[PDB]
Amino acid sequence: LPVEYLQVPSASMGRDIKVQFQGGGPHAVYLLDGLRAQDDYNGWDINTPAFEEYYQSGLSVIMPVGGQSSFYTDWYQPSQSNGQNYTYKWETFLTREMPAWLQANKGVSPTGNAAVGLSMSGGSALILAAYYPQQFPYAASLSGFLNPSEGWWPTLIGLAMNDSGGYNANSMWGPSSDPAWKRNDPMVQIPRLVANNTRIWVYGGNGTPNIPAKFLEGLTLRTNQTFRDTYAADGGRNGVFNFPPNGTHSWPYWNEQLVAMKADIQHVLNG
Repeated sequence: LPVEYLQVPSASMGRDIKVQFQGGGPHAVYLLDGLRAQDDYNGWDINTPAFEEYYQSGLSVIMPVGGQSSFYTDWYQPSQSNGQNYTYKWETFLTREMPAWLQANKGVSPTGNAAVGLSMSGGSALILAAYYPQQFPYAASLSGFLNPSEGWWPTLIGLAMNDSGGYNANSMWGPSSDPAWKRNDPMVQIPRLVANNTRIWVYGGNGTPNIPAKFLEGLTLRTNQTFRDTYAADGGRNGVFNFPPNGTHSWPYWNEQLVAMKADIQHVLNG
């Protein structure tokens, strides 16, 4: 398999970002990582056969490497405690710096692509489509945080980020009253997704991959149901909602969904 590892300079983050890449078409699937993203390889390549599954699909595959607990967003400041000596600017990287580099050097189109995320980056994918519809007419969220600004979620996200590399949610989007929380909330941005006619693919699993597991499961179930209902209520007509009883929040089932959506992405992006 013709998989490459690239070093893509980020002016905004003052460092080179590693990117795993497989070509095969002008349009690409951006495969975003989970909460515990490592600096050597993207979680999709560590845990799944994603590259082989999309080989000769007519689509390129882009796996950015790094950004533990980053939510693939532009942060207010360096994270307080874990000694981060720069500010995460991953929205700037994914929407400006990386597509410019791939276009200039490889001919990958900056427009007409898919953003696919899981866990932490499920919401990221929807937000990227909400604000950059020309770049991402297609977005998939697999076990994402669909309402991060509401209820228990700012606290739970803060706890998760701290457990994953000691990152500080306050440095990212401020206190939960800060406008950045609603700005980056897929539920709140459903009207953008509808206006843009974004093709969205939303998966939620069940079960358990402190606070009792059943309580957390109840929160996840309710928020997922609210997102689906609100999308329909707001005029949404271009979504796929997959909530199978036996689905889990795990790489094997996230891969099952990535395979299931391949025909969907091919038809939407390549006709």
